[PDB]
Amino acid sequence: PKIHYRKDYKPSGFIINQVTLNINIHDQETIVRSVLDMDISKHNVGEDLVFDGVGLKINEISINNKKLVEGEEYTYDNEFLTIFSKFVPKSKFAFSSEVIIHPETNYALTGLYKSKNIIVSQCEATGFRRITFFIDRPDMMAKYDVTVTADKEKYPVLLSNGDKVNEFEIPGGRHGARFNDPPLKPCYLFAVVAGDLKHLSATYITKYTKKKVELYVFSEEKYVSKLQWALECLKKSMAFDEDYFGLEYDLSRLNLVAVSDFNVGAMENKGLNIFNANSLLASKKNSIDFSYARILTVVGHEYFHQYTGNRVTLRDWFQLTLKEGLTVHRENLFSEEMTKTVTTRLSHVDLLRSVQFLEDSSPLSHPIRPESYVSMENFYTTTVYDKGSEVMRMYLTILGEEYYKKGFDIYIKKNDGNTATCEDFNYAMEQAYKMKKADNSANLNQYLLWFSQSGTPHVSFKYNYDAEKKQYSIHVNQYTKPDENQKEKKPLFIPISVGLINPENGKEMISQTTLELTKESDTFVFNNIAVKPIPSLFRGFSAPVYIEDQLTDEERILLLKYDSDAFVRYNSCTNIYMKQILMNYNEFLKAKNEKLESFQLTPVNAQFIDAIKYLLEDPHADAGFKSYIVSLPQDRYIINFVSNLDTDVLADTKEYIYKQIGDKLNDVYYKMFKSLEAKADDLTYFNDESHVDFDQMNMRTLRNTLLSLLSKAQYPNILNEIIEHSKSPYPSNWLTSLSVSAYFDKYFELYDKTYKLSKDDELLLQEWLKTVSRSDRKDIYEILKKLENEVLKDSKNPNDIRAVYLPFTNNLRRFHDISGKGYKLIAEVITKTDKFNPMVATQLCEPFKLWNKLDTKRQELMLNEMNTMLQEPQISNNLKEYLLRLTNK
Ligand SMILES: O=C(N[C@@H](C(=O)NO)c1ccc(-c2cc(F)c(F)c(F)c2)cc1)C1CCCC1
Ligand SMILES: [Mg+2]
Ligand SMILES: [Mg+2]
Ligand SMILES: [Mg+2]
Ligand SMILES: [Mg+2]
Ligand SMILES: [Zn+2]
Repeated sequence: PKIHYRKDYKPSGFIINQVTLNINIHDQETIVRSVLDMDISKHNVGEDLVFDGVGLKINEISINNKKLVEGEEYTYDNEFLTIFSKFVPKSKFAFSSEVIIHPETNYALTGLYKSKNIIVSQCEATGFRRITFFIDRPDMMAKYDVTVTADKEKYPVLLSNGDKVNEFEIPGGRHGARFNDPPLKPCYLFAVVAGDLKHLSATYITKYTKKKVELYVFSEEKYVSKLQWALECLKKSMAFDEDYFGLEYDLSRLNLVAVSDFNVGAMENKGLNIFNANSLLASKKNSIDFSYARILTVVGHEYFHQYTGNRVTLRDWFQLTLKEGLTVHRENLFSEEMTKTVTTRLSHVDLLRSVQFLEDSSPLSHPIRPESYVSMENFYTTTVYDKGSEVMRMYLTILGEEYYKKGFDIYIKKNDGNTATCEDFNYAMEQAYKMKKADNSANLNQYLLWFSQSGTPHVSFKYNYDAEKKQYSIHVNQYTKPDENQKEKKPLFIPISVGLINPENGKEMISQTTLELTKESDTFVFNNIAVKPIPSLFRGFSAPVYIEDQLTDEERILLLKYDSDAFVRYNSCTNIYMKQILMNYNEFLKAKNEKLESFQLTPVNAQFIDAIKYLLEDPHADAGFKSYIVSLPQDRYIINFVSNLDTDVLADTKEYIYKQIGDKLNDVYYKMFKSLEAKADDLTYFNDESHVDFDQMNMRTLRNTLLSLLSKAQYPNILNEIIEHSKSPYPSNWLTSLSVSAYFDKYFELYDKTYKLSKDDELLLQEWLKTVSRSDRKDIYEILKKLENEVLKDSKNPNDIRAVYLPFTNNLRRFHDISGKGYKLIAEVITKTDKFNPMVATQLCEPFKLWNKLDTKRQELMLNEMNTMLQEPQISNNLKEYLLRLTNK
């Protein structure tokens, strides 16, 4: 297995200036002819010319129109085409080839493949080499002239990057289109699409240059009525980049295309963004509410790459976070502005501190800029994306909006049209830092440790108040646990956004303040503090760290009720829950270990329950925030705090805590469920796809959260509410009715009803599958077998496979059945999927990421399944590398 090392970067001995492609799609094969106009670089030392080319069937290869012969002048081993240096010219030359590829049977969905009746490419990271020979790395920038030909009846719409400069008829019912894209680009941004596509379109006029941009959104004909929201999101994305960043789109046209089979969410190919249908298509009758934020996020994300990734690209793949972390940060700013709901930021933090913190304490832990890789298909991680986004966001917190915008414009202006590295971005931020500090000696050298140091820092506090001196001090310490990447961890530049709350009136005691912690510890002192405050720490979640606030539950309750910052309120609630969970977990664990016949559990704090009631009953409080406070922290968040976690004991712990709170608040929950109905389920705009109300969707989230709590509690006659909910026009409601009916004898009646409502829309059916998969059913294993035999079958669609299996893996009690049968089931699915899609097989390994954090019996059971998968003779490179790292081999 070849390991690539970040420190080994060296420019190529060759240059590719022009790519001229002819892609001829036929029924049983696709023929690709390519001429590369090439040159010798200043770094050349007379080496062999080696092209990447994976799984290509050679018809011919030539240099300057002289056909080369295998064995004598070149070798090809299905991965590398080597032309021996004695046959490589010393000045500008043309390399040409004709190869045969087979998109129909390309079920790995990389390179050129068929998704239903659409031919589509996916070239990031190293997929272009599956289409034709290339030096397949992002610093090999070239011009592209691309012709596609195909049967006209089957493939009337032909698309590639750049301007469509010719369309022509071909004998035999064929036709072609030629696309010329003069600006230099890396090959991972090449794309082609051919299909019987239908569209919606609009014209957007840029803010400053007043350029007309044509916007097109495409899908198969069946789903063309689901394209409206995506088009609105694209217009919103363009306006946001103009308004916040002053950045306009540079091209005459932007196409977005939905396909049914896609490994991830979407891809930013220049002028031709390609999407998983689940991240582009929605309608109010056929989609759950989550689709609306998802489409907004993903359309925005791909659009923002036009600058951060496309116009400014990567020198090499180790710089991935420079485009992905920065584009996620841009998407987060956009979505926060578009939704105007505090839950947008909270949802990103909730994901980071569960999924990403788990990764960062697992054997897979890596910094946002890794030092090495084997599989690029395994590099696209929540660490690179989501911790990367938080590292990119910390620059905005440190600089403030005005100087952040100044620094970002420096980055764009200096690097536009070129490759870049993480250091280029830090340099631009540093220039703004010097301006803000009015000190040309200020620097951000320490900040670079956020790119190289793995693991989550822990930040802890101690406080002191002198009533006579009116002087308050916050003593802060940071620590990162040593791991496989650094034996000694260095202190980071940690910005701590803080407020000081007066506990008597709830008011702010100081102005906006961001503490800059740059040492292992520091003491921050505040004078003229008239009363002992309660500190509001890491406002907005100002650094990606474990926060140890050292506050009492009384202090946390005061913040939960009265603080101004949504995150600190949410975090104070989280911390109250965590203290309770850890205490009850240990009480249950001791009773299990000691086989006690009787024992005591510490009750939930009654003032905390009163505080939840107070917030729930406040009509001016936010419905989305309310849904968070009645929900315990995610299992994957909890697990970072418990060694040898017994999942059954955790399930009993959560059940006790939910029952304690419900025993006091269920009548409140029911009253709110009923009173929220009118606004939550308002149908005024049901047939307007342009009208999306994020507050209303949060009201539905709150109702559906309360309904779940009341259903689990067997609240009297709640089944009546469940049945009525199943008649709602909103899929979020009627699918909720299925999941909450799991606790009643009506489950299979609702299973059949909602199946019939879902079966005729491909994406809705996938949402139905997820709802079944995560249903809290004692017979879930039998239900999964039924889904396999009746619905999923041998589908190779990643959306189908992920929908059936991933939600079930979050069933704490059932997936972690002590027999190991859930681990065995998912391992069988992984091995089956690995035969045709290694990238998706590795995604399906997700539940194993926490294996070494569980109790010793479950550790053994998971390790046995991972070792079984590793022993499969036909294991893919992707899956083998991933499991070897995960099991510490
Ligand atoms: O969709 C997303 N991410 C995209 C993305 O960054 N889009 O900008 C993304 C991820 C992995 C690949 C990728 C890599 C490979 F190595 C492959 F082989 C391959 F097939 C595909 C391609 C695109 C989520 C949702 C929005 C942002 C996070
Ligand atoms: Mg092949
Ligand atoms: Mg405008
Ligand atoms: Mg299908
Ligand atoms: Mg290891
Ligand atoms: Zn991206």
